[PDB]
Amino acid sequence: GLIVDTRDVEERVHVMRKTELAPTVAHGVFNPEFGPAALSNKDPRLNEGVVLDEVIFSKHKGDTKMSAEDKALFRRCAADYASRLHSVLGTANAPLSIYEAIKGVDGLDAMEPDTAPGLPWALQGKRRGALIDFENGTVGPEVEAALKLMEKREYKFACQTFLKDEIRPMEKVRAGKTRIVDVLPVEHILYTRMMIGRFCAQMHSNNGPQIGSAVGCNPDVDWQRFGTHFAQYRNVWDVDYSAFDANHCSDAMNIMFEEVFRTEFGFHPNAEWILKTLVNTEHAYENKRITVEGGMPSGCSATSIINTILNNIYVLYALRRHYEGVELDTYTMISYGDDIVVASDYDLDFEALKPHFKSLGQTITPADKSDKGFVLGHSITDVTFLKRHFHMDYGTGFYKPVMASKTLEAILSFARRGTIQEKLISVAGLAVHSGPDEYRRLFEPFQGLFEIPSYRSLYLRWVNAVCGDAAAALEHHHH
Repeated sequence: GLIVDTRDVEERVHVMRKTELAPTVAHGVFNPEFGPAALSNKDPRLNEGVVLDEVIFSKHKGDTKMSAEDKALFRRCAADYASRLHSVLGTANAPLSIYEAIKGVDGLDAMEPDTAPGLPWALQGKRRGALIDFENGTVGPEVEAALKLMEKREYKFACQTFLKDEIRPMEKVRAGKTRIVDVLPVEHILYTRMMIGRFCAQMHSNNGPQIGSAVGCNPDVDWQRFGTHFAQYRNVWDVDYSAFDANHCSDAMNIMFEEVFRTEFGFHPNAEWILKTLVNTEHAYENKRITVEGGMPSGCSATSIINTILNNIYVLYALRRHYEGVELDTYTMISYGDDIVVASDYDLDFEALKPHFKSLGQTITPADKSDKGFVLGHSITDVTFLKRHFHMDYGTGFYKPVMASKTLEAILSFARRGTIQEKLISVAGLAVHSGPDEYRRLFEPFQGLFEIPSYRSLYLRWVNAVCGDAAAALEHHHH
């Protein structure tokens, strides 16, 4: 995005905090090159010259204004992707009720009852529960008033810059590269969910290469589906972006919103409007208010869905800008936010696509980080997606999502106080795919102190999750 204005104000929105993360028993064993992100300028791990607010906004290095010809191309690509999308999903995209937006629906999780409420509620000392009844799914007079402003397109707001309390590579930590969550007002998240929540639910339920989206997928179940699909193609590429969310130009955002969320596809006219409020945003950090044009606010309502949609359009756009006769069946892909896997039987020159992605303000590089750059001949078993490899399970012959052991070691080395038992059960689900020996090694430091699921139990759970018929078939014959 482009920072167009920075000003100081009287009201201080508090940003600096103390980490809730602490080292676990595993930290001493694995000694990972990872640690909690700096949540304060006084953090002694920070490098000399690091000003935390300046580093977090350093990703905003302009809003790429596309040429008239390129915007016309982009719109055709957005409309072509939207056509595919709504053909698969249907047009049942009318607003959710207030109750449904709060409580959720099939394919859409309920709103968080006690997360940050955003501004100006944070300054007034009001929590989310003071504004919204999450049990009964009703809203108070303050939220009611705000919803009316959104109905009339008169609503204005500021984003609250929240430092993301998480583990990062130490090189990133010391450089002050703490990631942020742009906390929008709870009523804005509510209205966004009202306007596009039904669409988001359908996106989740129909995830796959046909719509090019892995949002709402279950890697345990879906790696078999994704792996078998991409295995059919001659070439497979996995692509890395740099600051994907920040570098979405206003042209691309506006055109996408205009073509995907049309009233003719069942949306209320304010679906486009509420999404367009994300383009030019004011961000509050302490006494500073920073106005940014372009870029997607990070960690907001439908951020993954929006980023995924743009990713699909970008690929179609880039290929059509370089080659003639490119259509949606020229290639296949699946995306989750900035993460992407692309495949084709054509020997597509992804190195040649670099300048075409640059015309969108995006910088693409191979995930392998090899010399020269992108190359042909790679397969599904070479790529990473959602930090997971596509490996073949010897026992079943199904694909399974395998995470790198260093990633798992880093995850296990830290935890929020009072959440370790819950985290270990969750991480055990990730680690089972590494095999019995690696599974045992990873959880050895926790044995005795916590309940660790048996490898056997999680393996059997997974076999049924991937293929119930296979699980049933294994019981046909007497041992």
